[PDB]
Amino acid sequence: EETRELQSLAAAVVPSAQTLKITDFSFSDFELSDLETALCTIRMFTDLNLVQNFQMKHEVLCRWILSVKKNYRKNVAYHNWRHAFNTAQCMFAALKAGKIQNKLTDLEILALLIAALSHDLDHRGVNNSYIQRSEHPLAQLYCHSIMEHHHFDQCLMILNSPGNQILSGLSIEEYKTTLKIIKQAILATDLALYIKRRGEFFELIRKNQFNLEDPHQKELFLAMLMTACDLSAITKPWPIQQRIAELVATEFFDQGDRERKELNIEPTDLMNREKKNKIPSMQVGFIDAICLQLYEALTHVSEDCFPLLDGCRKNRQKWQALAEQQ
Ligand SMILES: COc1ccc(-c2oc3c(CCC(C)C)c(O)cc(O)c3c(=O)c2O[C@@H]2O[C@@H](C)[C@H](O)[C@@H](O)[C@H]2O)cc1
Ligand SMILES: [Mg+2]
Ligand SMILES: [Zn+2]
Repeated sequence: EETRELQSLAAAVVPSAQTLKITDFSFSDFELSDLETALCTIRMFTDLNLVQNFQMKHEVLCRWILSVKKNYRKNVAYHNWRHAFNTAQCMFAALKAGKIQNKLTDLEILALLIAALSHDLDHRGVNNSYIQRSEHPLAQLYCHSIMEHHHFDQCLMILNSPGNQILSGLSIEEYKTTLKIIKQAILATDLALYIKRRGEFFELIRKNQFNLEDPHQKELFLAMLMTACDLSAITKPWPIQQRIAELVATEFFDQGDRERKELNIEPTDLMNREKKNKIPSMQVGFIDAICLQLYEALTHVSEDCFPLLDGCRKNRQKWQALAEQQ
């Protein structure tokens, strides 16, 4: 049944953040049941003071979380509920352990958590923005569909569904503002927009010009933070990192098989199952081109986010070792 879920969740005792280990950057969701990931999510909203400050009724928050989880597809190897959940957990860790919570307003935090959980809702296993030839230093290409996505639209649909209105406690103006931030946060998770706007952020950081209170720069930082959390699987302790990387590869190969049948074209190497041997070199190219500079830059705003950079570095070394073939 579909309510046996709400029934169990609404009545369950929500363990502390410490007990749930959600404050750790090295957090793993693998050992948790779906119910436990929902409890972890309730704790995130609670410890960031969102339930209290925004007058969220318990049953409403529970129904919303379940609705979000239900709208992801378990048959998609990587971009599913566990990815969204991990993205939100990383956001929680960055806000708490990284001390980013005091740098932002409660409305921004509310928007970020909702965005983290909802950003990949319109994912059917079709990756429309990625890097081709990452293993080729001088020939890497960033590709993206000419058409756009409806991730925000799905997020809005759930937020406005009867019984799921976790934003009903906001004022008319607060509601409008918050929706704008959520939309921008979700759009920011598209690699295309990240690649497009990161230069400005890196330059500000390099020149010690980053100003939290400049609205334009605040927006830019929130977009960068979203990407940092979205890509955080790449920073986990090696064994966790590799398990997640296998999922990403599986999804990519499944896409290549599908586009082969639907478009009669051979997939780029990234989505070609027969090119598995090249994975380590591809992982290294991706980390160098997209991840390392972002995690380095984040440490300049939040020194305590160092674990993300540290993990990214360690994993690059291990992937590189494999590329050279141990
Ligand atoms: C385990 O943590 C990971 C995080 C991201 C990735 C990842 O790898 C990539 C690799 C490495 C080779 C592989 C066989 C994986 C490429 O060669 C080219 C890419 O564009 C990506 C990529 O976009 C990507 O990011 C993931 O997919 C992209 C599509 C998403 O936008 C992003 O959020 C994330 O989920 C892999 C592992
Ligand atoms: Mg995605
Ligand atoms: Zn994502």
